[PDB]
Amino acid sequence: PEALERLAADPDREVRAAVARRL
Amino acid sequence: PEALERLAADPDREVRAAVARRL
Amino acid sequence: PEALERLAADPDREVRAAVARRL
Amino acid sequence: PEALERLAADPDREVRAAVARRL
Amino acid sequence: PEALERLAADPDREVRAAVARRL
Amino acid sequence: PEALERLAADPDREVRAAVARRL
Amino acid sequence: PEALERLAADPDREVRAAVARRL
Amino acid sequence: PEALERLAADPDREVRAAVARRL
Amino acid sequence: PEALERLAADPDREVRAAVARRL
Amino acid sequence: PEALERLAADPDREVRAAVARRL
Amino acid sequence: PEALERLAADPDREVRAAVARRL
Amino acid sequence: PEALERLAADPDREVRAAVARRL
Amino acid sequence: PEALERLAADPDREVRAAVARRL
Amino acid sequence: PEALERLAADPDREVRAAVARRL
Amino acid sequence: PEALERLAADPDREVRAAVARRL
Amino acid sequence: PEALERLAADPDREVRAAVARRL
Amino acid sequence: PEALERLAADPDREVRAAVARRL
Amino acid sequence: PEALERLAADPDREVRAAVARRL
Amino acid sequence: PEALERLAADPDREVRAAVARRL
Amino acid sequence: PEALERLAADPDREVRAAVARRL
Amino acid sequence: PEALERLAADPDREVRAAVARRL
Amino acid sequence: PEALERLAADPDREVRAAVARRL
Amino acid sequence: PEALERLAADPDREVRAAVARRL
Amino acid sequence: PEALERLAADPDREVRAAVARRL
Amino acid sequence: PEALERLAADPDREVRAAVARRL
Amino acid sequence: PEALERLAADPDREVRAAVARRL
Amino acid sequence: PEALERLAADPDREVRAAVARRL
Amino acid sequence: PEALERLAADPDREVRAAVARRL
Amino acid sequence: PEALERLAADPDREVRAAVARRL
Amino acid sequence: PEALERLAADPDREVRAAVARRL
Amino acid sequence: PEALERLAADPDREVRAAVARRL
Amino acid sequence: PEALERLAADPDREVRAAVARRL
Amino acid sequence: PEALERLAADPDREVRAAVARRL
Amino acid sequence: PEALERLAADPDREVRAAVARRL
Amino acid sequence: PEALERLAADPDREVRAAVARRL
Amino acid sequence: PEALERLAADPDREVRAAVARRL
Amino acid sequence: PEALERLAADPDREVRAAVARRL
Amino acid sequence: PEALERLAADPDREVRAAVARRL
Amino acid sequence: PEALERLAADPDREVRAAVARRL
Amino acid sequence: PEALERLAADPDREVRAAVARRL
Amino acid sequence: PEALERLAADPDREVRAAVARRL
Amino acid sequence: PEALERLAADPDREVRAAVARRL
Amino acid sequence: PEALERLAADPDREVRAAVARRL
Amino acid sequence: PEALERLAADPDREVRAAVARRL
Amino acid sequence: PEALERLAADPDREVRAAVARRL
Amino acid sequence: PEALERLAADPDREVRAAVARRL
Amino acid sequence: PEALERLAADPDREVRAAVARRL
Amino acid sequence: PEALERLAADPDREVRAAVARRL
Amino acid sequence: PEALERLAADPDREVRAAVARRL
Amino acid sequence: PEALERLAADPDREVRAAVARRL
Amino acid sequence: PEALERLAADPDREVRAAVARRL
Amino acid sequence: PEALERLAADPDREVRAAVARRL
Repeated sequence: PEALERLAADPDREVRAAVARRL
Repeated sequence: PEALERLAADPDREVRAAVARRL
Repeated sequence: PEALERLAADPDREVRAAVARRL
Repeated sequence: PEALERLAADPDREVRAAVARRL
Repeated sequence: PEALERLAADPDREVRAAVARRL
Repeated sequence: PEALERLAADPDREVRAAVARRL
Repeated sequence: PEALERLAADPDREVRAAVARRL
Repeated sequence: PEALERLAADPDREVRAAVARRL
Repeated sequence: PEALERLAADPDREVRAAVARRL
Repeated sequence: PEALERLAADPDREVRAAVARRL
Repeated sequence: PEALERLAADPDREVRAAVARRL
Repeated sequence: PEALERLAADPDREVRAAVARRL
Repeated sequence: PEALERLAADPDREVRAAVARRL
Repeated sequence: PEALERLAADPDREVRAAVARRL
Repeated sequence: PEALERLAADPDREVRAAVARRL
Repeated sequence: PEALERLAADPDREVRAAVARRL
Repeated sequence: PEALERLAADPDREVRAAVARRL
Repeated sequence: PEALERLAADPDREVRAAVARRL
Repeated sequence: PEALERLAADPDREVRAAVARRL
Repeated sequence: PEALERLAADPDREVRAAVARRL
Repeated sequence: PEALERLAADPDREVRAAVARRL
Repeated sequence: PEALERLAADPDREVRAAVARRL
Repeated sequence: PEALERLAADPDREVRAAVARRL
Repeated sequence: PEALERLAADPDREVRAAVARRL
Repeated sequence: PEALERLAADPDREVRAAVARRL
Repeated sequence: PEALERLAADPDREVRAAVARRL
Repeated sequence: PEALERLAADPDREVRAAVARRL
Repeated sequence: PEALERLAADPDREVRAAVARRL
Repeated sequence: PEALERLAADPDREVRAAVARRL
Repeated sequence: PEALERLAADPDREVRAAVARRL
Repeated sequence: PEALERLAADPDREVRAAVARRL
Repeated sequence: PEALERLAADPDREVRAAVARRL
Repeated sequence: PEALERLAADPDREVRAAVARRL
Repeated sequence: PEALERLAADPDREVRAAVARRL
Repeated sequence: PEALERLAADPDREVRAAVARRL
Repeated sequence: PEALERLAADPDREVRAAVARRL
Repeated sequence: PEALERLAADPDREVRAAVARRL
Repeated sequence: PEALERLAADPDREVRAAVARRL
Repeated sequence: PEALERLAADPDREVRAAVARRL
Repeated sequence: PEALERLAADPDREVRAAVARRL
Repeated sequence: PEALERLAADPDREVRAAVARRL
Repeated sequence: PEALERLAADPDREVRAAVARRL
Repeated sequence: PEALERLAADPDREVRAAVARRL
Repeated sequence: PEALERLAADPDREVRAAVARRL
Repeated sequence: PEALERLAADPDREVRAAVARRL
Repeated sequence: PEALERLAADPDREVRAAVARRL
Repeated sequence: PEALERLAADPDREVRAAVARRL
Repeated sequence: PEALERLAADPDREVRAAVARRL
Repeated sequence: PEALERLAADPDREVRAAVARRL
Repeated sequence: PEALERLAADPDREVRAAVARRL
Repeated sequence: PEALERLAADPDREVRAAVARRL
Repeated sequence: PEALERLAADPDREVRAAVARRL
């Protein structure tokens, strides 16, 4: 979905690190 | 379901990290 | 069932992390 | 059975974490 | 059997965690 | 047999944890 | 045999844990 | 998508490290 | 044979644990 | 893509270390 | 042969553990 | 052959453990 | 590519260590 | 390639240690 | 190659230790 | 090769310790 | 080979400790 | 071999400790 | 062998501790 | 064997502690 | 065996602590 | 066994702490 | 068992801390 | 059980800290 | 449960610090 | 929940430090 | 959430240090 | 986000040190 | 980013030390 | 980058010490 | 690079000590 | 390289001590 | 190399102490 | 080597203390 | 070797103390 | 060996203290 | 051995203190 | 053993203090 | 044992302080 | 036990201070 | 227990200071 | 509990200082 | 709680100093 | 909170010194 | 914040010394 | 910031000494 | 920066002493 | 830099003493 | 460098004492 | 170097005392 | 070296006292 | 060495006092 992009700008480190793990 | 999106804005780190593990 | 949603708002970290592991 | 729901409100962390592992 | 339910209210953590692993 | 139930009330943690692994 | 029951009341942890692994 | 490139210039270390793990 | 029973009363932990693995 | 080469001259250590892990 | 019984009373742990693995 | 019996009284642990693995 | 050789003369330790891990 | 030999005379410790890990 | 022998007489400890790890 | 024997009489501790790890 | 026995009488602690690790 | 017994009476602590680790 | 029993009465602490680790 | 019982009354702390680790 | 009970009344702390670790 | 309960009222701290570790 | 509750009102700190570790 | 809540109002620091570790 | 919120307003530092560790 | 925000304005240092550890 | 930014201007040192640990 | 740059000019030492830890 | 270079000329010691830790 | 060389001639001790830690 | 040799003749103690740590 | 030998005759204590740490 | 022997007769204490640490 | 014996009769305390640390 | 016994009668305190540390 | 007993009657304090540390 | 009991009646303080450390 | 009780009535302070450290 | 209670009424300060350290 | 309460009314300072350290 | 409150009104300074250390 | 507030108005310095250490 | 603010206006130095240590 | 600023203008030295320790 | 600059011109020595400790 | 330079010309000794501690 | 050189010619002793501590 | 040499001929004692501390 | 030798003939006591501290 | 021997015949007390501290 | 013996017959007190400190 | 015995009959007080400090 689009929720990933809301996890793209989450101000947390580990969130965006797992995001980039799953793109 | 939609509950994932309620776990999208959970104020916790590890919650949203496992969220981004499962999108 | 619906019990998952009661585990959606459990105030614990690791609970909601395993929740997001299983949605 | 219904015993899972009694393990839904068990005040322990690891109990409810394995609960959410098995819903 | 019913012994599982006696392991449902065992006051130990790891007991009830393996209980919820096997319901 | 019935020996499992004598391992149900064994005062040890890991014993009853493997018990609940095998019910 | 009956030797398992003598391993049922062995005062050791890991013995009775493997006992409950094999009942 | 293009979101990876927005994770290319994320000012965080671990983000870009997982980025380079997944290019 | 009967040697298993001599390994039943071996004063070692890991011996009797593998014994109970094989009864 | 070419984004890897922009991660080639990223001024960070761990970035370029994972870069050289994936060339 | 009978050499197994000489490995039954070997004073080592891991020896007798593999012995009880093979009786 | 008989060489196994010379590996029966080898003063090493892992030797006699693999011996008892193969009798 | 040739980018590896630009990572050959990167002035960092861990970069060149992972370089020599992958030649 | 020949770049390994340029990593043979790199004045760093950890570089040449990973070099000797990969010859 | 022969470069290993040039890493045989490298005056560093950890270099020659990884050398002897790989002969 | 024979280089191991030149690492047998290397005056360093950790060198000869890894030597005896690999004989 | 016989080099192990020359590492048997090496005057160092850690050398002979790894020797006894590998006999 | 018999070299273990020469490591049985080595006057060092850590030597004989690894000896008793490997008998 | 019997050398373990000579390590049973070794006047050192760590020796007999590893002895009791391996009986 | 019976040597464990001679390590049962060894006047040392760490000896009997590893004894009770292995019974 | 019964030696555990003789380690039950050993006047040492760490002995009885490892005893209660293994019951 | 019942020896655990005699370790329940042992007047030592670390004993009862390991007791509660194993119940 | 019920012994845990007798360890619930043990007047010691570390006892009740390990109690709450295992509930 | 309910004993956790009696450990909720235990006047000790470390008790309630491990309580909040396990909720 | 709700007991966490009673540990939210516990007047102790380390209690609320472990609370915020587990939310 | 919202309790985290009540731990956002807790006047303690270590509380808010663990808060920022978990956001 | 936005609470991180309220922890961005918290007048404490260790708060903002853990903030910059998690951005 | 951009909040890191507001932590770039925070007048504190440890803040900017953790900033440079995470860039 | 370029913010690292603004942390290159930060007049503080520990800032530039962590900078050189991450280049 | 080249910023390391500007940290090569930084007049501080600890800066250049961490520089030589990372070359 | 060659910058290490400029850190070889840096007039500081701790600089050259970390230099000799990394050669 | 040969720079180690120039650190062999550096007139400083701690330099040559780290030199002998790395030979 | 032979440089260790030149560090064997270095007139400094700490030099020869680290020498004997590495032989 | 034999250099250890020249460090056996070094007239310094700390030298011979590290010697006896490494025999 | 036998050098330990020459360190047994070294007239220094700290020498013989490290000797008794290593027997 | 027997050298420990010669360190049993060494007239020094710290010698016999380390002796009793290692029995 | 019995040497501990000769260190039981050693007229020194620190000797008997380390004795009671090791019983 | 019983030697602890002879260290129970040793007229020294530090002896009985280490005794009560080990009971 | 009961010896702790004889160390309960030992007229010394440090004895009873270590007693209360171990109850 | 109850001995702690007899150490509650011990007229000494340091006794009751260690008592309150262990409650 | 309640003994802490009797240590709350102990007329000593250091007692109540350790009390407030443990609440 | 509420006892902390009774330690809030204790007329002693060090009491209230440790109080403010634990709030 | 609010008790910190009552420790904000405590007329003592060390109280308010530990207050400002914990804000 | 804002209480720090009331500790900014506290007329005491050590208060404001710990304030500037925590900003 | 800006309060540091108000602690920059505080007329006290130790205040500004801790200020320059934290810039 | 630039405030350090205003602490560079502060007419106090200890201020500028801590300044030169942090440059 | 260059401010260190302005602290090089500061007419104070302790300033230049800390300067030479940090060069 | 070269500023150390200007601190080599500073006419002060403590300056040159810290200089020789850092060479 | 050679500056140490110019600090070798500095006519001051404490200078040459710190010189001999660092050779 | 040889400069130590020129500090061997320095006519000062404290110089030669630090010399004998470092030989 | 032999310089210690020239410090053995140095006519100064404190020299020979530090000599006997280092033998 | 034997030089200690020449420091045994040195006619100075403090010499022989440090001698008896090191025997």
